[PDB]
Amino acid sequence: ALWRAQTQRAVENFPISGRGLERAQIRALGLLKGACAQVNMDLGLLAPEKAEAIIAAAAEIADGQHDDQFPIDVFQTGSGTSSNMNTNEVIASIAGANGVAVHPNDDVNMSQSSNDTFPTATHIAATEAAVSHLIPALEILQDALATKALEWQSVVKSGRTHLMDAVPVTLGQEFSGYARQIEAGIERVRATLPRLGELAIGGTAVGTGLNAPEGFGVKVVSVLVSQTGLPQLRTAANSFEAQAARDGLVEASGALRTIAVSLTKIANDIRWMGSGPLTGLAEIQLPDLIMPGKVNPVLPEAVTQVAAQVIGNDAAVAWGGANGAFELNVYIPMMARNILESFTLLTNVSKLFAQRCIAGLTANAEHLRELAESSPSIVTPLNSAIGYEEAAAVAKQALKERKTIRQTVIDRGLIGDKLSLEELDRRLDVLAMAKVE
Amino acid sequence: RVPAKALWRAQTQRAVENFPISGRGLERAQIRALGLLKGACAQVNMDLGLLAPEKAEAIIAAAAEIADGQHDDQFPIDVFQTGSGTSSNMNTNEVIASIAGANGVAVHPNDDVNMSQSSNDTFPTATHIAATEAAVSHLIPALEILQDALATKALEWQSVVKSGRTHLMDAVPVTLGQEFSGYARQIEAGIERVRATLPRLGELAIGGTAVGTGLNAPEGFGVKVVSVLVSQTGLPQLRTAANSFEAQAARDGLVEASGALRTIAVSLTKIANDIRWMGSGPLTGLAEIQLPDLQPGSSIMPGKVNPVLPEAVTQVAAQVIGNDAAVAWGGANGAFELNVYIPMMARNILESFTLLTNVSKLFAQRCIAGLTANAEHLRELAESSPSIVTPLNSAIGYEEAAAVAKQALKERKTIRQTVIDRGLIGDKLSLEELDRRLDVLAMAKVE
Amino acid sequence: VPAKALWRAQTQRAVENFPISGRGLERAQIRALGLLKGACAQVNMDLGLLAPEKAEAIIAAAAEIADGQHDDQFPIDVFQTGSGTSSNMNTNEVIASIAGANGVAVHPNDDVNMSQSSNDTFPTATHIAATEAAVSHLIPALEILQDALATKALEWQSVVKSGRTHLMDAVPVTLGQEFSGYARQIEAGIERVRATLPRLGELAIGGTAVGTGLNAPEGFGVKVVSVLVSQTGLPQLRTAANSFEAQAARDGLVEASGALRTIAVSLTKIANDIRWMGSGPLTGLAEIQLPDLKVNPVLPEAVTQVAAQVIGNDAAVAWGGANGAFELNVYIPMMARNILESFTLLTNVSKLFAQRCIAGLTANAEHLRELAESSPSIVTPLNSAIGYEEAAAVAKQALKERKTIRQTVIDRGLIGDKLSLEELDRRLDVLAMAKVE
Amino acid sequence: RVPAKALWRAQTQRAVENFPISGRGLERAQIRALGLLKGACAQVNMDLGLLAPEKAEAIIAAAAEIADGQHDDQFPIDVFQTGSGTSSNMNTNEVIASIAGANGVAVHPNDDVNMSQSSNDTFPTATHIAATEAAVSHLIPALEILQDALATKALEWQSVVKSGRTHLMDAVPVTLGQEFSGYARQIEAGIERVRATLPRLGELAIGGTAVGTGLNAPEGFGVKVVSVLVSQTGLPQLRTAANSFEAQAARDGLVEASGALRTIAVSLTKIANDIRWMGSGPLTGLAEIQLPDLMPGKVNPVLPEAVTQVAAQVIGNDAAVAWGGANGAFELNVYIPMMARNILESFTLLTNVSKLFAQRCIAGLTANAEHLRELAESSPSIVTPLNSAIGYEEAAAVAKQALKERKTIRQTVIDRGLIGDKLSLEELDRRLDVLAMAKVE
Repeated sequence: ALWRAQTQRAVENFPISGRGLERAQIRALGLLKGACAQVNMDLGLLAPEKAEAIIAAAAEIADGQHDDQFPIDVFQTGSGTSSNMNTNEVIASIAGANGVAVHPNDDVNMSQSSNDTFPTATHIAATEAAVSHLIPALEILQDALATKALEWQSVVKSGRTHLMDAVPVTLGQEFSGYARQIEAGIERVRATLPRLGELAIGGTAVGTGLNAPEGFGVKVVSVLVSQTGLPQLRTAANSFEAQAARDGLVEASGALRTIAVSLTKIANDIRWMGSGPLTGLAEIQLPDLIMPGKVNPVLPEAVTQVAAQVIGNDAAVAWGGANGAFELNVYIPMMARNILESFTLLTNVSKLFAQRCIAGLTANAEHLRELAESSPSIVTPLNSAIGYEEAAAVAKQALKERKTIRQTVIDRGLIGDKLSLEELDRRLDVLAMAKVE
Repeated sequence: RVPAKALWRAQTQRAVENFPISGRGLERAQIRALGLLKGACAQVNMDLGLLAPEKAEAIIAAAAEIADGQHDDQFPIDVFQTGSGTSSNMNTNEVIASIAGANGVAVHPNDDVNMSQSSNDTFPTATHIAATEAAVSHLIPALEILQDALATKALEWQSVVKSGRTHLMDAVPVTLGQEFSGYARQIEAGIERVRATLPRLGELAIGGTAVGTGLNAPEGFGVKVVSVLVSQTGLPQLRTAANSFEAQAARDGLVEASGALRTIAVSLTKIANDIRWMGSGPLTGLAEIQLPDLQPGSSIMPGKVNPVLPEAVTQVAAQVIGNDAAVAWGGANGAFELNVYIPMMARNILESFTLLTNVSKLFAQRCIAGLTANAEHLRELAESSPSIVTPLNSAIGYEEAAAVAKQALKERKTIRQTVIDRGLIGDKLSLEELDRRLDVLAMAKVE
Repeated sequence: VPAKALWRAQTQRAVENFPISGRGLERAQIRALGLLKGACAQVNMDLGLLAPEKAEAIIAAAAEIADGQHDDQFPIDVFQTGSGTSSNMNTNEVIASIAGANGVAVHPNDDVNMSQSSNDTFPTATHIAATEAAVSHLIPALEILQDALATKALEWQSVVKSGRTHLMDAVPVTLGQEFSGYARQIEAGIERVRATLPRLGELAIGGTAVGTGLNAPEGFGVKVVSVLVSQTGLPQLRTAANSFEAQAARDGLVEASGALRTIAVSLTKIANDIRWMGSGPLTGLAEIQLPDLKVNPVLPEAVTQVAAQVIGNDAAVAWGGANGAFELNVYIPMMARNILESFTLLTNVSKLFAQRCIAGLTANAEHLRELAESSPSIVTPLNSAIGYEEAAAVAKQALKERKTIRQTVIDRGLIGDKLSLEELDRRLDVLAMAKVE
Repeated sequence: RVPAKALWRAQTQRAVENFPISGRGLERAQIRALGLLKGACAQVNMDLGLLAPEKAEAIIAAAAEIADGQHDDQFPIDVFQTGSGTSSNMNTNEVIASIAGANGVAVHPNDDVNMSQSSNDTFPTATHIAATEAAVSHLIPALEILQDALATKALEWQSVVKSGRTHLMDAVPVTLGQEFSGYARQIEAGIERVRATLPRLGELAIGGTAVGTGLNAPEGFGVKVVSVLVSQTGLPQLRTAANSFEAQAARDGLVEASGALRTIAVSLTKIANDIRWMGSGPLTGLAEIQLPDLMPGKVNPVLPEAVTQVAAQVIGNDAAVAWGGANGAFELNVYIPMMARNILESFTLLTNVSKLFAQRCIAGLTANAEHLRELAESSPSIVTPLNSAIGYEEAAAVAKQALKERKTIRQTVIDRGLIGDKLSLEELDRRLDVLAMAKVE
């Protein structure tokens, strides 16, 4: 039981959601307090006994030893002051228990304000989320899809446009498109990093840096980069923008929202291809997670639900981001919750979708080819041999009798001087029609 | 392999391994609703001679423990699970079977605990029970607390005249009471909006079984179960669905109810924003009212209170708006006989109910109730506005009235003092007539 | 100022100040402004505040506007001052010009705007227009759609097919049952719109600048509303419950937009099912045929795109709604644009969808029944005669040979002492399994 | 039955009758992109020897009239049409065929004007052309104008000290210049955000034909058409798609670009809200700055209201784009006309309002500098540097007395008799130097 009077009052003030800061947020706050103590010691402003104790307490917090010591609601003062002081109070208690007296404000918060610390910890968490969690999970997903694209490179089937019969494509081509959407997702997350990684630390109460030592922010960021291995962390381009607004969070959520849109398409196609068997498309078999197989598309359902959550969370992030006033945007804890949750859900579901659905998909190449070979969409190359009228009669009879176009052309007595069997086979070569590269 | 204290079994444990996505499971209220439903189903199956009394009574007793919140640690499955909520349905069946078994009665999770049921009709039923209970027993009473606090303050401030603001610019007089009666109306209308959703929010799918047809459930199963649920919850809002296909193919009642919560979020944002603006400064702001200090510390400095409750309220509203977008997205995307976005939709709507309930009460009791106004002063300020010179026109002419306005601003004085200063009291008008014409409380036209 | 222009100086300035979208008010918004100005002139006359000669010229000019004779006289951008003052003045100026050309001098502010402020006039016209749109346009179009769906539900009451849950094969239903579900969604949409009318019909008129009624006669609003009800035949129009709430907020528009948003969600499901039912034919479900306008499902596409627009419009309305300050919400023209567009799009596409898609659908009943009679989903009723192990084997062989369950039971030599042909047909009666009520 | 002056034909008239939904057709920029595309296709088909030069040149000339805005009245089909935009594609082919015929050359709308193209790779190409042009040639230049206006104020007001505000409550000093530098950065970052979407916004589907495979287009048709488009538009951002299937099965590039516009809306909401608050009152508000005007003065903040309403529209439009984007199926996303409407409108609104806001509001702002500095010098926030001279007790007593009497800290220190051997006037003025507290870099 390590927090003190201030945190206790915040517990009483905000019984709203019953949920507090997440592991990554507590980690970031610990990392930040350690870096600030280090710099304050480097500069000779904080006595080494005090600093080394703070640095040790902060390392415990960062390592996840005191997650039970952060009871404050997400829905707290919009600067995150409550959680800032929560971290200061906890560090002080730990230091004192190791027989070193430090003041939560004067020592643990030395050279800092809430207004620059809580957004810094938020951006450390979000940058770490993008770089060390989500991008690698997206690469796992891109690789699974790309591997399918290769495996199925020659697996010809019918295209569908407007949900209607269309000319041939391969499953490999379609899956290459999904792989590109996830590759583009990775490009989209990376494109946000130059601004997501900007940190407010050193701007103090209003962005001017008053009561912080010269270059405090530069030095803290330097320590943070070396401790996290994230070179994307950087001092803000403009100290006022970095505290008056959280636009980088709005930007990064936009990339996550685009990824949610891509995943909705990929997952929807996958459950449709797996549908039926009798009542559906029965094109592929999904891994099952006395009687015939009927696998529910549970992972596609989890993906599409996660995407809806990201859409909603993204709307909440933008709403908070728009509503800053003057020197401070006071929607930080709510914005932090939503973007970090979006990173988490997308990271975790992308890996599961790749590994326990995509990877083990199967298809019947022989059957899918025989079906593409049955489509009215492929009769066009016959027009110059048999005329538009016979071609339409062929298409009708093929559908009615449930035969291939080839077989119907044979059945209707069209093989002869104007159309040989080998010419028929050439003009109706559905794999060639897919134009595989 | 299952933990030793665990009352769940193999199907639940598989779902734990399949969906490690958010790390969050069903809320207390959803678990309670699953318990209530399973008890009521066992009661009806027993009533109808379909389930032997020894089995049914053990299931009913076990389901009551769940409903009473004794087993909230027995529901480990992620929110982001199969979209019908089958995993959570099975979780409930397994936990009930374990409880029954530990009491010496063997029951089958599917054949007995799920008798006459599907997951497709059970999970959306439990969802609508929880949402209806949230609206009726939690949110409406919290909104009533907030409405009453706003209305009490409006009466207290009935004669506290100040300048209106339109476009953020100086306007004619209003009272703080009048503005607060407007806030109270927004909350009163919020309650009306939630009540208007109840006829459809309260519809339950139970009895529709796998596809809405009621196949493999006894005739009138749904009607009988709903009757038991109404008796046990005291919620007469719970009813059988008007159409059994609509009630499974869609979750449109959740979308509708979320829309009401979204409107309330919009109202709360306006109310909270005004109150923190009125509290702003003191020196750089409007300094119209003082908010209760929720963070006092030892100090010999002038007071400066942060508007932490309006910040909590406005952040809650943002969350409700996001949650509402999430609900609508899941709601649109059903296919054929089943909408498979249920656990995600349930999570978002029930959270919006919880956040609004909790923050409305806090806002009412720890912010609204103790607001104070700077009143003799708000009045001096309204008495200084160029907005109030119009009623002088018919005594002194609009050109002199305009000069009065300009001089008042320049010398930072009341309109009244400026009229006196310019020597107009005499033949043009008496002091009593001036005071009648410039009575700013009267200009507010309090009803 | 253009020669044929009936607007004057203030309007031409607004034209120059807001070249933003290049779109002005819609016909319905212009009409409502005309109705309002007519009603105000009538009341001011009744009260002896406005000379009859002036009032009658204003009344006649306002009626021309209400009748759509001057839809070209309102050039101001939607994106104008957020009270809609510019459009208010635009109306006053146009009326003055019409009166003038009929030989009667009236002052746009002192006469046409007598007893009024822009702050109570523009939202009043907005709510008149939205109430009119709901009652006289949308609900009648939804009724046409509900009737078309219900008609199909009846026509197809015995058209048995397999259900689909998770997109996977399920026990029998009828096309008629599914359409009854669609009809209920639309019936419920009508209830939803009706439920918003008590607050959508609330009008701010009489509240003047800040909601107090300063500079309007006692009971001005009630008297104006009385005239409006009498002219429009809309009993839903009413004075606001609270005059401050009615000007400080536009919550009734947020509420009404929420009902439109729910209808958009319902229409998305209905249109999606219909285009899937009509898909293929070869590569899809081939359940029904859509009227031609292999037909692409162009009306389901128009419906789903309209619903997307309504979702977006609704987000804009809520954003405006939350952001009022003190005595006035200044997002009215934008909010009005979006809600009124959503009414119009839903009205027009609902009628088209009903009359040019739903009404002419045809069902492929034999293909539907054949599939249902071939489903492993229907073997359960055989258990009590042949055992679940044999029932499983029937299901497997039926799938392998593409035969009905019935024929498979015969083919496996099960008819005789185990069960008779009559008993087999009773147990496998798929229409009976749908349990039509 | 078709109107007399109409250059469209039967397929377009059927579309007019089929989709009477919104009553609104394509915008000028969309019609222009369709003409540009058709001209480029005819050029390439002629280059490849597939289209006779007389036909191709007639098509090229017609398409140029369309690209030049000469026939924006010939496109009557509703936005809410078939979701591939096939109807508008056919509308373009028919209008071109009519123009060619009026100029004495017979061409077939399908066989000639649509040669090598399909009903599914044309409309998304024209959409991405229009969106790329809008981003590069219209929006970014307008944001640069706004950035410059804000940056100019940041410099002009670099010494205009005032009190900071956090949580809406009094805070330590800043300058108006510093606050405006924050706004300028938001707009500069908004330009960075738009630029960041260009590698994917500029990808074009042309050449993929019906399903993305390029069936029935000549080898390299896409590459060749893109080269002509680049030369004609001067937009090197136009490029062939990385993956031809992704470019038709999805419109993810539009969702991405809409996200950047949404962020700009979020930034503009903050800047406009601050500006109208600064201009508020005069008596009831903050009265920090005076806005240009578009009895005593009381200017309504009309441009901040226009900006915040535009921002709301962009937010709604952005939701519509994402909803359409998510809902493709298999080889084609069929929400193209609706997505195009919304993203292109968001570009147009932000372009026009940004320029107006910059030139007709920001440029002419004036600051109440005396009142601002005097207020900063009156703040309890600035007494901390007195602690070491007069002690905590008197520093606090000074803050209280200053507020009560509506005086500066400086005058209150004098009034309390605190000037002596522990504190000179020169030292008092150093310690209470509010501009120095703003630490202007």
